Amino acid sequence: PTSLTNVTIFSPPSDYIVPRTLYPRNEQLPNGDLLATWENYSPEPPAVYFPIYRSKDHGKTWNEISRVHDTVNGYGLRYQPFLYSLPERVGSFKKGTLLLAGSSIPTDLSSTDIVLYASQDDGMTWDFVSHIAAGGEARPNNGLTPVWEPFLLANKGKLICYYSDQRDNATYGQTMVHQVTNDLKNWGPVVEDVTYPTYTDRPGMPVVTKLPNGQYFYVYEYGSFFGTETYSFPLYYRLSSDPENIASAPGQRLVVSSGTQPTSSPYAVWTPYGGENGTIIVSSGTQGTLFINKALGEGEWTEIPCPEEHGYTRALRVLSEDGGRYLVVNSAGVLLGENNRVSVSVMDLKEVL
Ligand SMILES: OC[C@@H]1O[C@@H](OC[C@@H]2O[C@@H](O)[C@H](O)[C@H]2O)[C@H](O)[C@H]1O
Repeated sequence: PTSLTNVTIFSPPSDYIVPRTLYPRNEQLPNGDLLATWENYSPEPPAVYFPIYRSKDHGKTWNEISRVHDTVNGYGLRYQPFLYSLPERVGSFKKGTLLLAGSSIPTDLSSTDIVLYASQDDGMTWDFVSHIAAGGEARPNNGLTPVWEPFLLANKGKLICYYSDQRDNATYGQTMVHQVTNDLKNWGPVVEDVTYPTYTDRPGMPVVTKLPNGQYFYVYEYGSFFGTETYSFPLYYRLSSDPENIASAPGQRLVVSSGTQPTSSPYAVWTPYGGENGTIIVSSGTQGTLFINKALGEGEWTEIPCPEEHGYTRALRVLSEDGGRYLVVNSAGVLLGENNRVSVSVMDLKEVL
């Protein structure tokens, strides 16, 4: 791999509906290949789908290889995809099964349904596996009951899906929860992970990375007034050595040594590079810079430059090559953006950390 800046993965046609693209996610397969997807706002009919683009040259070039269509509901695979190569067998699904979770939503935004698709051929073909969780109207307004934003993580022969939940609307504006499965087909009950006692609080957008000492770093945006007249979405994290037990961990506000106060739509990864504990690397949806921590989340975070533009839920990935040396930074644009595109940069962590 090499450093790359602002490589275009996909530039949408003008006749796509603003924002055209949004919500980048990616995966690196064990052979090193990179896959990228996003919310793809094509005119309907036919129903929207999640495109799957591949790079076999470490991000220099990209080609579409498949599309994940809404074969289960016919509504459209519309919001909040997530790619995940199983690192171990789960039930009848071998290590290396490639999963996509994402939300099936009709054009009228009347419902949400986080569904799970699987590919056994590295993303060439897909089959529906199960519904994870379904809810109400796909708008982020209090009183509504949607589900949103799946994040997948396997541990001990199980798959965990973390997501944002508005269904407990009598008590919370939004929470974050998870469900667990040992077979990809049958899901256990909803477990509340992050709840707050002020109704107008809206924690959201969970992303997890495992640290080398066995702790899990669970990052989220914490929407709140914090007792003022102004709402904000500062980044918070929780630390737990049990990835199914988040509720018992107190939230910790991410503090940056420069004074930047990062907000919205976090992403977190970990590399062995940078020191004896490696480095946690965090993005927000508002800042173009990155935030790093060489002490497992202790102390304050260091803001560093980044050549990739800022974007909503900008996605990070530490590539495996050279023991975690290169970082993918992948944007699909901004909310309601008039000129969104899907792009990627690669940074050399040997130099930038
Ligand atoms: O991904 C498309 C995007 O989702 C909807 O917002 C959901 C909202 O986003 C986070 O801030 C919260 O966790 C969740 O409630 C938008 O309407 C749509 O553009």
